[PDB]
Amino acid sequence: DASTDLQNRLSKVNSFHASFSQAVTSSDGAVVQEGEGELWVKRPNLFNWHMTSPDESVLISDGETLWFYNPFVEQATATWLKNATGNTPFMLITRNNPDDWKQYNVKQKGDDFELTPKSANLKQFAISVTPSGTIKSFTAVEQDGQRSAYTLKSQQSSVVDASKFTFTPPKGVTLDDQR
Amino acid sequence: DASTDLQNRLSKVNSFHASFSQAVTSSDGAVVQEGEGELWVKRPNLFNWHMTSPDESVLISDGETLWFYNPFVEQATATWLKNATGNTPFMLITRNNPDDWKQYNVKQKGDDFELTPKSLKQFAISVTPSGTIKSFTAVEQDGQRSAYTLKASKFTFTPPKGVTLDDQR
Amino acid sequence: DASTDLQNRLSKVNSFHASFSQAVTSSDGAVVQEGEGELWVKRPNLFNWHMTSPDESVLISDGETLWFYNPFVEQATATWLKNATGNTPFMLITRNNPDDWKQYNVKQKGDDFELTPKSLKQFAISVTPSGTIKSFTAVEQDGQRSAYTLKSQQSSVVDASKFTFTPPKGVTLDDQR
Repeated sequence: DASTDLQNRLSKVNSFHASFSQAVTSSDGAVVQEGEGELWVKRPNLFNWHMTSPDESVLISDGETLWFYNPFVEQATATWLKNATGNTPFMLITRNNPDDWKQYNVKQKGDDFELTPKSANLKQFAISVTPSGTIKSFTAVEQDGQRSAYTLKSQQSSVVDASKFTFTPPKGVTLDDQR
Repeated sequence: DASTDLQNRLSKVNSFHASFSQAVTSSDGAVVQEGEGELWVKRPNLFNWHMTSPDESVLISDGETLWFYNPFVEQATATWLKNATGNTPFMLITRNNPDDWKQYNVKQKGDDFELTPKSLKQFAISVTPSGTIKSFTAVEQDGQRSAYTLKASKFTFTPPKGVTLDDQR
Repeated sequence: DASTDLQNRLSKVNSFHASFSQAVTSSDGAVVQEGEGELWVKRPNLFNWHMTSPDESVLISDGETLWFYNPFVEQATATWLKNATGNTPFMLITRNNPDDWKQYNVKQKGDDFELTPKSLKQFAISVTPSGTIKSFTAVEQDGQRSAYTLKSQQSSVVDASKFTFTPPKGVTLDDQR
């Protein structure tokens, strides 16, 4: 019931945009880092995730290649998307693949879902999503108790020009091409 | 006996306040973060731990409920204190529970105590003979180190409006 | 093959200095921290690693003792270097010890080497044929990545004073020696 319901809710909106706030907190309650950004998702296999502060970070899927880019160390990494897995709440959300969801035991409390893996450094993921499909927040907890929490705002369902899901490494950027 | 000595020292001061500095350093020596805050402890079961810089976070036990709060993402988590464990040096210190201490092999060097789990890598706590806590450190298996140095309505919490509470109770 | 080539390149420059930028990135692409500093190495067994931003941090080997120092919390830690291990890409580089390298399966693609432990997820090191180290990265099992990029590497021999450390006044020393 819980897993099927979560999947049904995520299936309702396949092209959306939203801003986010992030807080990484150790088990003792100390903040490791806080940041902000925005994200765009177009199922299937397309996304643009951009952390804008306090440091910039770029993660984009053009449908074939998954790109990671850090402007500060002037490095990018390229991999084939087909090799990627649902290893972060955001990746699970972009894929919404039944084969991924079956690897977790899912519990539901209203709009709040908790996912605990069936085998083994994660402890559990949490995703809050309304009945109509609005993603409100998501969290990843590690075995050491560290928590990575995201809250989403201004969530709008729209289809943006495909140009958002493309990336070419900027001039002067060293590409670690694992493809 | 090092465990007994540590417990004896901790049991000397059951109600206290201190300000703290914190530094989180990875095994390669890179600083992950540095911060400051203050804390109040009143055994049994009450505390207020507050990081004030550079990012605010609150951890409070009202004696029944353990609350975590992060104003930046406006989230709070409530759990029953009965279910908490001494999984951080601060928690071990607030509880000072023999049942927690017996889960560690404790070595002593003057005021410096090192604790290794029988079943993280290790915790360290420095406390004077009179029970003044000077510092405590937690080390993970990957070598990351979290080091702290130390220098009634307080034990209550009411989630502010617009805060989303994950009530695990 | 690859491990022998990596070692051969590292053996060409035993005394050098470099400036570095660092970026710690979680598996979701979120930057945990960014920083910069400089480092000096003189094999065997001597080094001075200094982070200037976001906050000061100092890691020095005077050839016998390994020192960690954080001025903000006013703490230092001393241990015997003989007990140190090649537990980070930086330490592996300072040691360039065949006995360390053997604990890893090494793959090569031009100047890019990738090391996977036989018994941490992976380490990666880039070094030119002439011995110029360009970058190194560590990846944990949780997918968090610590990436260092090296700039202005100079093969030089600085004064021996760079490889010494005395705890400043008022710093508490955790002497594990």
